[PDB]
Amino acid sequence: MIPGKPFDTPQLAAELERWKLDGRDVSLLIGGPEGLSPACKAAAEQSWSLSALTLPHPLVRVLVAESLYRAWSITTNHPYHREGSMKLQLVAVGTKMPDWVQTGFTEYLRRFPKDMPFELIEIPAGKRDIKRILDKEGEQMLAAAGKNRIVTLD
Amino acid sequence: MIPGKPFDTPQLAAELERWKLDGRDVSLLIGGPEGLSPACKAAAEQSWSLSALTLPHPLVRVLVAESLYRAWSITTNHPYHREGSMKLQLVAVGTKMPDWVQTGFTEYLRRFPKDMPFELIEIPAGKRGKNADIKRILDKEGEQMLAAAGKNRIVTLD
Repeated sequence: MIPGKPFDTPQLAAELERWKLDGRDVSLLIGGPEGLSPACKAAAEQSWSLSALTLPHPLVRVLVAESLYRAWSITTNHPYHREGSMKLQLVAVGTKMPDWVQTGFTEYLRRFPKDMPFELIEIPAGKRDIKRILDKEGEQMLAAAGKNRIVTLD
Repeated sequence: MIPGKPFDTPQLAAELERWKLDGRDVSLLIGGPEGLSPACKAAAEQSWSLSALTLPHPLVRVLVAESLYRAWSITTNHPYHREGSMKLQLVAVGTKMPDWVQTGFTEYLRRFPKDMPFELIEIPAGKRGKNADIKRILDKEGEQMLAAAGKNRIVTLD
């Protein structure tokens, strides 16, 4: 049971107004993956929680393209399968990505090995009729996938 | 119950290898925040879950810095409470940025307005290997964060 709710931007702004009114300098401390030392927690005037922070949805396709690149890059070829070689297609609604990643993602993709049979395809995101939006996004996703094996990530 | 476990990289590699041995092309579909159309779900051979993809730790300070910026921008236009103003420090263990986001986080920081009394202080992260007394690494990091904080009011986030 937590004595507080996740901050709004206006609620956070109101918290900042209280700090400005007070006027004393403020330090907000964030540790590594394992959190903070005892000494940090003991010295705090206020202990806040990052447990409601989530992955922004535009980064889902970024994390997934990285996962796929990392996994492909340790697969071993099959010098016995004259297959129609398998091609992998990431089809994602292209919700707008933060500034700090939007262009790094593009250069990150362009550094994928040429030998990697991967393409990323980004569907225009509908302008938010939720149901007709999803039908139209799905129409294009299915056009791209064609006769492929379809895996959804929901 | 979910009939699968979050992939790590060797497990996803084995999955990709199974697709290679099968040979048919594969499409992986990711909707927007509202998800996927019924036609898409009806057509899926498998339906996978993104519910375990978490915020990478290095982006925590990025999202906190962004929140503070967006919150600060809507505080009182510029009528400040005094000519001895509150300064805010974001003191954060600087774990290494993912490759796709690499430089970007520093240009975003540069684009902050000069009149926003916000400053990011990155504390060097301990080497987190197999050995690694994670208690010691935490004590040292914590020591450096406390030194940066000085006599400020200290707000922790964990």
